[PDB]
Amino acid sequence: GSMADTRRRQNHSCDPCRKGKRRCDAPENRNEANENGWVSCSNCKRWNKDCTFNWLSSQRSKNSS
DNA sequence: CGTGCGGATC
DNA sequence: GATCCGCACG
Ligand SMILES: [Zn+2]
Ligand SMILES: [Zn+2]
Repeated sequence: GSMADTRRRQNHSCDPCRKGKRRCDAPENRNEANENGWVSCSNCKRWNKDCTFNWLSSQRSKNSS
């Protein structure tokens, strides 16, 4: 496309991952993960951060554009 | 067992 | 703003 052949868009990372600059497991089903019992991707893990895709599911979902 | 950082390209 | 990616140390 344009920037899809270099990186990004593989599984969208956590809040702390975007700010820590790190890819991870917590995918588009991180929620369904908690459902099947998730915990914390490799990031939130090493830094006991906050594996979150919630504020996210409501952060990017809100507002227009 | 945590710790952070430069970049693709819009 | 977003996601991807590794790595070298104690
Ligand atoms: Zn993550
Ligand atoms: Zn996480």
